[PDB]
Amino acid sequence: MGSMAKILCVLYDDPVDGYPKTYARDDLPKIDHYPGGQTLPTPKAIDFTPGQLLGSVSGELGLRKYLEANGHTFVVTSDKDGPDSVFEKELVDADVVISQPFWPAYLTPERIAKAKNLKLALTAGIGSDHVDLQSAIDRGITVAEVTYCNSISVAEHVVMMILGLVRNYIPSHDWARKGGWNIADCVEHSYDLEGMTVGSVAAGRIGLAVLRRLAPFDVKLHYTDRHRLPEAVEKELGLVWHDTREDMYPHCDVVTLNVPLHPETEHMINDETLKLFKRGAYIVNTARGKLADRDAIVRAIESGQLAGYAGDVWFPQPAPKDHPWRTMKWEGMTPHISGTSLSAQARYAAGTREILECFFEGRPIRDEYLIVQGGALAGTGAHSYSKGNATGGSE
Amino acid sequence: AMGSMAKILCVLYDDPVDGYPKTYARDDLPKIDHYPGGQTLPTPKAIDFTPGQLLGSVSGELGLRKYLEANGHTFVVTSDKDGPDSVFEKELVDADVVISQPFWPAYLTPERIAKAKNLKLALTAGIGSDHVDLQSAIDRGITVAEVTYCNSISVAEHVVMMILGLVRNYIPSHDWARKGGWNIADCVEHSYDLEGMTVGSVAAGRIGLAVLRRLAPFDVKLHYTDRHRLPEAVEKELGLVWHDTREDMYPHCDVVTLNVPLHPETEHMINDETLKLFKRGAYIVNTARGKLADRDAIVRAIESGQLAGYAGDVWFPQPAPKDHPWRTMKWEGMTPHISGTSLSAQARYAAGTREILECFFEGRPIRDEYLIVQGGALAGTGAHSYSKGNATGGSEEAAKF
Ligand SMILES: NC(=O)c1ccc[n+]([C@@H]2O[C@H](COP(=O)([O-])OP(=O)(O)OC[C@H]3O[C@@H](n4cnc5c(N)ncnc54)[C@H](O)[C@@H]3O)[C@@H](O)[C@H]2O)c1
Ligand SMILES: NC(=O)c1ccc[n+]([C@@H]2O[C@H](COP(=O)([O-])OP(=O)(O)OC[C@H]3O[C@@H](n4cnc5c(N)ncnc54)[C@H](O)[C@@H]3O)[C@@H](O)[C@H]2O)c1
Repeated sequence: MGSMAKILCVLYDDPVDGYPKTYARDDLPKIDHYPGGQTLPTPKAIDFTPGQLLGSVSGELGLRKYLEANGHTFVVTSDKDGPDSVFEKELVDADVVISQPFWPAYLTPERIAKAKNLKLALTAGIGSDHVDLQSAIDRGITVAEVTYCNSISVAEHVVMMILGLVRNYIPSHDWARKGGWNIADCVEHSYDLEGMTVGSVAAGRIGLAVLRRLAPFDVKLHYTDRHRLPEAVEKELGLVWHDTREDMYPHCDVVTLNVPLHPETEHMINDETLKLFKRGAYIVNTARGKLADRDAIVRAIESGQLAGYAGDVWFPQPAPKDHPWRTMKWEGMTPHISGTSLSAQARYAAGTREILECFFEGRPIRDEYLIVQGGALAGTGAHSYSKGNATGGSE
Repeated sequence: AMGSMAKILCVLYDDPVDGYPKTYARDDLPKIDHYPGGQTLPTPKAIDFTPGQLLGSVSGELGLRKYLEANGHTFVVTSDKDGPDSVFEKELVDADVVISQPFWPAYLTPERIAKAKNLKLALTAGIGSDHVDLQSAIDRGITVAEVTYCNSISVAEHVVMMILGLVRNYIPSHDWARKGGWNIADCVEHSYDLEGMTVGSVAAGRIGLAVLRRLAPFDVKLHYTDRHRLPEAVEKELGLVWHDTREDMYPHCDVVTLNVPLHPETEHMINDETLKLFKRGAYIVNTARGKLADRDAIVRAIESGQLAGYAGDVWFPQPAPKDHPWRTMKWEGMTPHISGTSLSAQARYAAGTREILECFFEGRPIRDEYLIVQGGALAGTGAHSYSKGNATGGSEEAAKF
């Protein structure tokens, strides 16, 4: 084997107008730790300033100087799609691949077979479903992610989109923008959240933060999860437990999807399960696009079974220009941005460095960061995932 | 002058462009039993509508027609409200009762009030009476009433939604998705987490306190000011930081929310001079009244980067002219004035409007919490929350739309 590694890092493009020389504000708020006690990332040092854009090609997650100083090769590219890409060419001899879920470099079974030297697939972000976990397990490849880095960010985004759907924000803003007023056109589809029932599939780090933020809105809170929360937490929040997600759906005005993507959860929202939803239900999905059958959502919107769908995640990513969720009525869509706010980037850039430092010094990666290690699901992977391949259709 | 039958003049907004809906997205509304703090829900003798129907538009008539005509009253409903010859101003000369909503307000200026020979009651179906010249009402012995707390919770939700939308850069990001882009860096170059930020509210009244309660779990620092300080127990539970004046509060805040009524004390309180007090890249959410903010001062602060965003549903005048600068500015989260008129809110203020009318026509006193002006002075909620004066100056620009 060898002591020097090729690190291949896939990042999204700089803004169309160029890498920013200024930002809207002087500083970021200080965050001391995560809810529940997990500490913030602890790299030995960082080479960036918090609040800077780190996730684009010019930002490089602040890793270049550290990696090159240790004699490694560091390759950064945004060109990820196809057999022809810079990514797939560099992939053959890469020891480490880094990408973000917002601009994911899909490690399919085929691509992993081509990556002869691959020892570590690192997600700068949360969720590894763009990596085929079964292949990684079989190859002894480590899969790691920076757990909890943007969980709270996404929770804010969920509550924002819930309110946006129920109150009919996006169509109302269009009227204001176009020179209209059109009150009746706006509120013909507009309700208060107060008194509604909201269910969450998975109360994990995001799901629980969502339930906490919804509590003062005086809604009824329902959830299901692979792992039940402690009674103290359920009593505090007035949570109503359900054994299965299908038992939960008919109770809910709003359903929010907070669960990772793996064979148990893939296309869990489909023509059949949508029949369990109340007429005029809302779905917010900030977890993974492929949790929902794309055309089933569209059909449910057109038939009135759903009063709205919003989320920032699509499949595949980037979404094709003709992807149907872009144009459907009653949509609150954004590109996949919620986990990559400037506040979040500072955290996953630091965590990325921490994981790499541990990896190259032969120290153990934090168990909470692990998805796959030593030929098995480990750490957060053992807790939140199941073995299998979720990358089908990413081409 | 005195008789048992009244002419009620009711100004409502137009039906949807495609026509009045006979069906809705959902089967019924959530049950709401009372308001936080104990004020009971409206108590009309009966209601002639189903909760969830569109009541605030001209075909909806606030569900009042059958009740009014059965008692021999004349009920005129119109959306034509702006200008000297509008249906509204012609019918106004002999009206005993005027009803309008803040979303499509029939401005009762001194001039209009002077022309209204029979006007005994100015009824706001909704909250905030600043579209009525209160000094003229006071002088004429006209009663001014509104349906207090009817949509306060609806607006607080709208506020949190817009704070999150501004801070996280929702509107521009959605634009990229709709136009076929992806463009992550363009979205998030302006995108921050709310967590850890400082949020101040001007006024913790029914809306302000509901906003503070909804913001608490987002782990922000909460600041506020008001004419009346909250009880120590409430400050303690929410970790609120009190300021005596709104100008002492601004320099601390990443985000400022305006929850205060419009009257001479608050008019244009956000202007070039007070904006110098804000942190760079501050956000303002204003769901209270458009005229709280000098409109061009807001535009200048957005263009200079003093503000990183401005959002709200309220404009001055209303409807906003097509060339109103807040329509085209960057970093805005604007909607037309809809937050207090969701289908859930309409059910409550329609019932409240009916309750006030029934009281008025039976000679029973209107609930104190509903009163703004009664018997020649600020009374009830009016005494608590308003100051005397005339806020309707410049409202004639609405006729432009
Ligand atoms: N929109 C974004 O930018 C963004 C950022 C983070 C996560 N996401 C996604 O959201 C997911 C959740 O994030 P998280 O931080 O809360 O992770 P988490 O591991 O803390 O929470 C996941 C929860 O899902 C539960 N789970 C797994 N399989 C389940 C099943 N079959 N049925 C019910 N529950 C199941 C787990 O028990 C766990 O509680 C992530 O895996 C990631 O894919 C999106
Ligand atoms: N966008 C909408 O649809 C909508 C619906 C309701 C009201 N608004 C507006 O919001 C305002 C507030 O509504 P509310 O239900 O909270 O009413 P509220 O009367 O309960 O609260 C008003 C608060 O403002 C305070 N106040 C009055 N003058 C003040 C001053 N000079 N400085 C500081 N505080 C002052 C009062 O003490 C009171 O606490 C209304 O007057 C109305 O104009 C908007």
